[PDB]
Amino acid sequence: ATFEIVNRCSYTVWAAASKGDAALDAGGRQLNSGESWTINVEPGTNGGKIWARTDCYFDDSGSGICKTGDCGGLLRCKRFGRPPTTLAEFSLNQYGKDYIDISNIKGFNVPMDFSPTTRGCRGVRCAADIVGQCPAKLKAPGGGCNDACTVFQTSEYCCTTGKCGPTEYSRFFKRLCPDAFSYVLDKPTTVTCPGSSNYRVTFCPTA
Repeated sequence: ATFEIVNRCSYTVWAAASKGDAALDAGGRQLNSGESWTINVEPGTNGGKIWARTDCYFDDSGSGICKTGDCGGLLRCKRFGRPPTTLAEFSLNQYGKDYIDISNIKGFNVPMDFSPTTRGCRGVRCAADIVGQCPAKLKAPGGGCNDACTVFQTSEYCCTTGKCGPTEYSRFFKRLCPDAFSYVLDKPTTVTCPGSSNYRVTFCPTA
């Protein structure tokens, strides 16, 4: 499958793509404002994620640090990033279908649109000003708006037992972005696409 990752933000982002235990394609790249990066993701990929990292510094060897979404200090991510990170999530060719969603379960850093570039399904978007409106207790100093599980580490926010409900914090993310997961047991906003669809992830879709 092809994914085109486009940075429409006015600031540089460092895109990342991983399936948790391995990089997807190169795993990461710098995207200046307006740049597009096309990656190939193997069919059958389950649990892939794409996210943006902000305020990164990397040396010539690809080692450094980002203020949001850092994946163990590497430019080329092999593992998932440190919250807060708005997430584009996907599982491809699962019994003839692709499944995509946007999630705020690990917080929010950059607005995003995740849409197919082929026929058969709709896209999803979370482009509200979540960082600007972020509740005081969830604001991350490095930037972004953390989820409540990352901040408080309780069974209720993290849904550790598998029986949690919505919270004042999850309702904040849900009110601003109804089409993104706001907590682990949220009513699914997953979109089913034909198997082998192609996609575009756009950061800052409303410019």
